[PDB]
Amino acid sequence: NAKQVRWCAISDLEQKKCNDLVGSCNVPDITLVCVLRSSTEDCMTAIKDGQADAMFLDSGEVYEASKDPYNLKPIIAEPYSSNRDLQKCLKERQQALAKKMIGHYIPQCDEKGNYQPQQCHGSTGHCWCVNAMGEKISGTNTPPGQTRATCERHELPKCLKERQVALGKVLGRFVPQCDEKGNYEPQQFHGSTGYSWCVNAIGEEIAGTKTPPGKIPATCQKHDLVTTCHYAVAMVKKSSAFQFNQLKGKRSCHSGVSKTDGWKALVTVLVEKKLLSWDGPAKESIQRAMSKFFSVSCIPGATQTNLCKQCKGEEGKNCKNSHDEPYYGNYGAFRCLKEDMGDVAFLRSTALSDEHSEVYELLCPDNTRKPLNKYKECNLGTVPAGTVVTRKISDKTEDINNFLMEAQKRQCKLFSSAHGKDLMFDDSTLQLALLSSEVDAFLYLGVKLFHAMKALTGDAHLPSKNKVRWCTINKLEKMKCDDWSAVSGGAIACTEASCPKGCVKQILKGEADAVKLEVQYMYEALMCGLLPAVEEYHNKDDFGPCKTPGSPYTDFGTLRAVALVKKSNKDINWNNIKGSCHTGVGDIAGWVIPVSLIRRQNDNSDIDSFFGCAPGSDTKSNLCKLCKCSLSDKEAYYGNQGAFRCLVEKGDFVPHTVVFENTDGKNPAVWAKNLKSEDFELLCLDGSRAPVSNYKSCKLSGIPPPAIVTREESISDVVRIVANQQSLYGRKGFEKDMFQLFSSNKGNNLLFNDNTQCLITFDRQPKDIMEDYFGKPYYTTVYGASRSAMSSELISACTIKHCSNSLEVLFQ
Ligand SMILES: NC(=O)OC[C@@H]1N=C(N)N2CCC(O)(O)[C@@]23N=C(N)N[C@@H]13
Repeated sequence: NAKQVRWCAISDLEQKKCNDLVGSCNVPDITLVCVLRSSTEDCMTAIKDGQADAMFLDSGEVYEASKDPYNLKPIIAEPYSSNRDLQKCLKERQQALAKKMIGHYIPQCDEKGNYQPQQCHGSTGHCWCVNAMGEKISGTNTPPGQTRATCERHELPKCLKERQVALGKVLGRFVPQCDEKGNYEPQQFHGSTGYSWCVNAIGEEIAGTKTPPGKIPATCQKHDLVTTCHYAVAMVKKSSAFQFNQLKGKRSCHSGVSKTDGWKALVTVLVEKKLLSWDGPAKESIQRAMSKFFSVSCIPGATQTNLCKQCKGEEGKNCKNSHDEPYYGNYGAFRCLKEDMGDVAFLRSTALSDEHSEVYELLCPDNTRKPLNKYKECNLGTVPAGTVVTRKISDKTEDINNFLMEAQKRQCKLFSSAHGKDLMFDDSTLQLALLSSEVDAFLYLGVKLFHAMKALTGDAHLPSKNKVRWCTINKLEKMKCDDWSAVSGGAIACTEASCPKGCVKQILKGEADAVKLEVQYMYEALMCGLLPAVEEYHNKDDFGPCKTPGSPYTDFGTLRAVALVKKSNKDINWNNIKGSCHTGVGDIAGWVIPVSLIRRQNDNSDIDSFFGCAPGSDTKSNLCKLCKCSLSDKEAYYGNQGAFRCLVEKGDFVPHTVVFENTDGKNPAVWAKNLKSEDFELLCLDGSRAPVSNYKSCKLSGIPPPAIVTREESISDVVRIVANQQSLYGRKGFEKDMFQLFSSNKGNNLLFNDNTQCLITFDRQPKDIMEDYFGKPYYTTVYGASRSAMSSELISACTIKHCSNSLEVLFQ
């Protein structure tokens, strides 16, 4: 029935606005309640205690909020416009139609879902022109009763036109590789010359990343072009004459001690410019070093008296993280500078307006001054948007989201008030969208910014070059790793995660050093800059590579994905497979490799309508009938052998080893006992029906081996410690009676697969690391040889956001 959402207010003005929303905003079955506290930190505590449910935090406060004594988590935030947004016109049309208002602009889309080149605001009669991303072409807005601008289609991305400008007069210049939708691949390979280099979002080469053919190519990050960026700036009056390197001793006003635009961006610049004498957060609090840097200041929330001297709040509210302090916030910091209580104001660029351009200007970190409109060139760094937070337990996230989504639909005045600016939310907020429940402080801030916040609060870990922290995914692995650590002589330590993805995050966060990953997780890990140090070797026939490291191997023990049929017992070939059964929807050989080939050779729909048992593929489906159909042992057609039972029972895609298993009498069953290796064989493309013994040639694809990944700067140490530990323990080790790497009484396949022969150091080749790990057939088949084949919250956190006024640049 009726639920309630308790919003926390840090000030009297915020409670006045919040109570206005309680009266004027009617959301059915949700009741808004306003809880009052005296500061930002007291509101975070109230949410932690269950006294309130939601509040809005600056991005600079997200990291500290995620820890004791707050333990808060971002749930709702304003989305930015990226150059990777799909079906944007359709989504934007739905949102506008969802608004409970009449006469608002509703974007117009064609049949394909693209923007119509001309967009009109029906209620006002104004029309304008737009590119493929919906951005208004400058100057094309016309009122009713006036000749309209004629609108061209701007649908050709920047790269795709460069392909056919270089494809041309039989020249020899280079052609770029770009993923679908025309975006530049971050890694570029020159066809004529073995050179490799890397580009940003708009395809221009970054810098020192070009490499000759014989050398290892650079490790290069995915870039995204994002619009509307806000910046941290230092604002000063034109009357003053000092520059940035003369800030010491001056009077300053800051939006807040915990805010990026008021403190954290400034401290980063002061340290990099060597203007701030600071030993470090372990030796000295950053506030103490800053207290000696400035003479007197107003920095709301500060615990040094001189940093609170210039504040204007009445006693009990002076220097508080609250609008009760008149100088709090971006506009509060501007007010102090206006009233000559400080010589410089540190605030967000959103508080800049052309009205201030007469008296005010910007203080640039290169010791120059520039006008306000040059803030994109005169700033202390980008500031990501704030976010709504709640408890990590996330008990009331659903109720909080339903309220804000409904309040936005009903045009409630969330982002403005007569009482003041930036109350409850940033006034610049256009909309708030729900975040994935996977998102936390690390994923929201991103890998680079997270470490900057971690280092700034003195939680930065420095890994020991002589110890490897190994991440586990369950209690049994933790027990075996503890057994390993106790016999490692300080070389091995153990961390705990719930899944391999969590282990990858811990390595990126600096909380762990190494983990073994199956093939499914390698795409994200390699995308985030991790690298394989050692890999599981499974060739039980050859021991040369294990006994002596560096000696070559003939077969790494890889599985090969193949399609097994009987020899003309059935007359099937690859080209008439329409009208087979698979191990499982998630398995690589059973599903990933075949389905990737199918969709690649004729762009269509595999989900159904291509075949005439594939567990985990819904029910009442084309294949789920042949099996019920659960991705579980309880289905008798699940797994490697389960897919073998399907080939014999109404047979029409498995690893190569499965046929040799059960055959020749190996599996005691009523069905698969009296069949032999001459009865079955495999489908190759265009070749077909090799005697199942010609795999490695009659294969759909090879499957790369499991890899142990780590950071690039930890590669040499991890392999060194693993190699030393492998000589002691594991198969044929000096102290193998003390402990075993590839077997355990705690369980099976802990940390590594128990059938692993040994770990072999990864031989890196002068090739793309995605190709270098996966191999060209697997990389091309499964992921299209592209860095954009899959997207996720983890990959987004590992993606560099590159600011641009508009996406327009990608179209001309
Ligand atoms: N075939 C094979 O099994 O490869 C063994 C080992 N492991 C890989 N995942 N690779 C990726 C591709 C590759 O070149 O085959 C190899 N690449 C390097 N640096 N060592 C090889």
